[PDB]
Amino acid sequence: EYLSKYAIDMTEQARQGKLDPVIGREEEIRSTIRVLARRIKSNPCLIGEPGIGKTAIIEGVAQRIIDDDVPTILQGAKLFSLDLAALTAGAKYKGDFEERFKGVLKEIEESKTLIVLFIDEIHMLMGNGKDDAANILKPALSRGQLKVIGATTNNEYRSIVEKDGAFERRFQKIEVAEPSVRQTVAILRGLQPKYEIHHGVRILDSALVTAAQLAKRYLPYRRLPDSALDLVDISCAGVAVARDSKQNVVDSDTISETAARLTGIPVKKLSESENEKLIHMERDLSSEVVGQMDAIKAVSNAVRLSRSGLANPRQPASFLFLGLSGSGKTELAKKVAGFLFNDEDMMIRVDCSELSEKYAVSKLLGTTAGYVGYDEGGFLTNQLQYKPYSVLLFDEVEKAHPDVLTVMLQMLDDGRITSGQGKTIDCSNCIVIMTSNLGAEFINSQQGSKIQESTKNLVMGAVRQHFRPEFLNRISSIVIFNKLSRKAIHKIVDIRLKEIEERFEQNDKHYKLNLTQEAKDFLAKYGYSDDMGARPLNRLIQNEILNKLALRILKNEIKDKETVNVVLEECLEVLPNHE
Amino acid sequence: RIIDDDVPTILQGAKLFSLDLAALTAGAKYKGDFEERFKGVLKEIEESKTLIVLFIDEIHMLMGNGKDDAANILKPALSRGQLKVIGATTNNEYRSIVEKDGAFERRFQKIEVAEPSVRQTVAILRGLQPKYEIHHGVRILDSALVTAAQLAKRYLPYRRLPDSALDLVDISCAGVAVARDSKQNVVDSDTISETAARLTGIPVKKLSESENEKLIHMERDLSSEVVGQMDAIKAVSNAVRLSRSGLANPRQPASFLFLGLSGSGKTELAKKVAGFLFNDEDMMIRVDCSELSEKYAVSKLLGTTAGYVGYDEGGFLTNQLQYKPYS
Ligand SMILES: Nc1ncnc2c1ncn2[C@@H]1O[C@H](COP(=O)(O)OP(=O)(O)OP(O)(O)=S)[C@@H](O)[C@H]1O
Ligand SMILES: Nc1ncnc2c1ncn2[C@@H]1O[C@H](COP(=O)(O)OP(=O)(O)OP(O)(O)=S)[C@@H](O)[C@H]1O
Ligand SMILES: Nc1ncnc2c1ncn2[C@@H]1O[C@H](COP(=O)(O)OP(=O)(O)OP(O)(O)=S)[C@@H](O)[C@H]1O
Repeated sequence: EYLSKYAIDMTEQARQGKLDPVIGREEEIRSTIRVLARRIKSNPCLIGEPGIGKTAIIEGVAQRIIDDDVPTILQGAKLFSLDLAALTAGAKYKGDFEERFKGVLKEIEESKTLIVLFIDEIHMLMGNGKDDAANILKPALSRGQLKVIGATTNNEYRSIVEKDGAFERRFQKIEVAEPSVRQTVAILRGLQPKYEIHHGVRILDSALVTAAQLAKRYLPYRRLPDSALDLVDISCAGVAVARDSKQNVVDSDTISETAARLTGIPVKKLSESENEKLIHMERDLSSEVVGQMDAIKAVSNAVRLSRSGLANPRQPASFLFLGLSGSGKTELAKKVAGFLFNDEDMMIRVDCSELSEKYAVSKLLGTTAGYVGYDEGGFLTNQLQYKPYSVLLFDEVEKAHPDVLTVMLQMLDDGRITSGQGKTIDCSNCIVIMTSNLGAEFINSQQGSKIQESTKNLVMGAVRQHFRPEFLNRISSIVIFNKLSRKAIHKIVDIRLKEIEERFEQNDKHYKLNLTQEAKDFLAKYGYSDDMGARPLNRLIQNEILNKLALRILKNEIKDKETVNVVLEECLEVLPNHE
Repeated sequence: RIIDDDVPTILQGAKLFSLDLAALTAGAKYKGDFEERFKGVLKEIEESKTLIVLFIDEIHMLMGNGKDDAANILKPALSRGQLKVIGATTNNEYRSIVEKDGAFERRFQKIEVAEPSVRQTVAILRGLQPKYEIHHGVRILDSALVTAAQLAKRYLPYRRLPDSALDLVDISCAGVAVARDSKQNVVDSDTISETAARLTGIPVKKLSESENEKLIHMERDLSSEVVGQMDAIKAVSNAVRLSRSGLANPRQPASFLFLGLSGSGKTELAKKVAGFLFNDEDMMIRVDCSELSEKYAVSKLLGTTAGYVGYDEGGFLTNQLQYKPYS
């Protein structure tokens, strides 16, 4: 009985129970059975992607077999899971494993009721150059009963039959696929007592639902049975630790924290501190963003939609930041990331001046099949696979070549971002920002520092001249970055010096910062041009103030309360010591 | 446990015998003598004088070399009559037993036997401590036993603890007696740490008397020959310094990546390091990374599995590291 030395008697296990319940797979089972009930080519296959119930089906049919819920032909049949050592026990001496394979088929073929094999991984037999290379040992007898149910993913399947050509003329593919979200829940429910027993915890029914929905909207690279079950099992393990520490899987908190840990995506965590969350961010940003509350609100609005689920699952929120050059809109994208992730450097960004029709799409998403370089994902999906929710930033997107600009439509809506190798990324809870200086021409009208009605349409005009309407009409919001003028820049300067103090290495020296009109004007006069915007306010602060005082610090001429003043372009700040 | 009566009386009344080998090889000429040799054993085993349990320490040496009905058939054939047999086999051998016979899997109860932890190992060593002290006429420090088990776990990965720890104890005890009785006790450090190093290599466990003539001179001499790159020399010397006494992480090789202008000594330093470490530059294991393809790149270093043209695995790494632990 060679079979008993290599295979697992699934029937015996089923006879003894020790199997999971099988949920919703009745039709895959019916099809499997129907093929097995055939006169000749009774060789069905369970085919799809990993983690979709392919072996569940077998436990299922094993149970149907035990209970005679099968056709006459199968009523008394038995089933064995083989593979494994059948191909490797014969580690030495030519023809040894071949003899086993044959002996097994002989054992199966003769007399002993109807025996059905289950091949878990038919691709492992493959037919490695045929010429007696394992899989090739079968075909001679595929008509001679020796019924067998196979299993393989579509990639594996396609590889086998393309290279072989006979198996696809001998076997009956049965599509096996992930369940709907509700069906997934039913599955999770069926396995619920298994996990509850092994971990000693309860699972809320709503946790099963959350895991099913979450998996569908969280893990694009894992099929629902495994994906949702892992969310359940991983969560159960976490709960078991809590149980042991001194419980159940909490739909909201166990699963959300587990998910937050596993991947991130702020939306899946959603903090309960509503009094401040999604409120305070505008104030935090206001300090960074002086005057331009309009941009803050535009962003904050999208952030608020993603939280609590108002945002559309397939529409990553996205903005186009138009405006006065030097407006500070890039830092805004980082400061938003600051709030969103408690990480200003979470983002992925692309320098769009590097883009050309000759290569840009591949620089962004990676090259395709047969071409040099497999840096799949290029600048972008290469990184999305690690941080699906990171903020995306397109520096000077206005300079991006129009073809790659068009590819970026995927970020804006119908979020099926793909990779050059024919793979799918899928973005949802991912805020995307693109930048342009087109609004500068209208902001520079100076008709109030705030861009006004009508003039903002002139901006849209400039935008239509550079961006296709196909892009523009799909942006969550197009935001215009206004003139800061003297009032904002006086505040920006006071603020920049403050914010620098807080981050100026250590608070050992401290500042007075009494700029007085002299230094406020220096920074606001020889700095903030409308076309340089705030860029020079920071540069003068660093080039003249932080630098000269730093040099005095290095000489140990400064001990306490540093001040700022000017010579009176010769002003150049030029600050005294503070020893 | 039987003579001490820690065994159910059902079994306690039994006698235990170590069999095989001569049991078969005593005969030769005369076909069937082999069966005649197993046959009266397999009768006397139950003939009034209690039940005798046979011990086949190496079950895997039964079954038959090409089967040949080499009296192995007597076992299954008679196995219904108790005739209890206890045996043993290596994990690897068990696989062979099962595949070769089948019936043995059905007749025997497989039992996994665990490797002890260092803590458990030391307890074992303590039990045997007096045997070695008596056998050699030397004493053993308790910390020495701890050291042997702990040290072995870290520096004898090819040998399981029940043996590795004892090898260090027995070898060390002999080292003490041997030196003594040439033309005392086993010291955790001065005897075992040093003994293991003499056996396995690992200079850091020699607990050398001088980090001047091992580290200091290293920086000087590497600097004497390699001019400039002082930064690198110190980086290596310091990384090496951390391995002293085993302070460095038990799972991480000293490791460097040398970047820089060609002609700056990126490999010359490495040779000089070997020049210091083994007192010989040629003891460095050069890995020809210049020739790599993902389809050969690993295999030439680590070799391949059975069934592939040529086994002689390990071209550059396995074949050297198995013999040179601190290369
Ligand atoms: N009704 C079910 N019965 C048993 N297992 C289930 C069931 N539903 C989901 N599963 C999970 O799926 C696993 C086995 O089912 P599959 O999705 O076929 O996994 P698989 O991909 O067949 O396994 P391989 O060997 O990688 S194909 C189990 O270990 C469970 O975690
Ligand atoms: N309205 C604003 N929004 C954001 N940051 C601002 C604003 N006004 C001033 N800043 C400050 O200006 C600096 C950020 O400037 P950057 O974003 O590098 O310049 P930029 O205008 O983004 O350059 P671009 O976007 O390529 S034209 C920070 O120090 C901000 O605190
Ligand atoms: N700092 C140095 N002091 C003394 N001799 C040196 C020094 N650097 C290099 N040399 C000599 O020049 C060669 C340096 O050899 P290598 O270290 O291989 O050069 P390299 O940079 O390794 O070459 P590659 O291609 O990067 S391996 C040796 O043959 C030494 O004789």
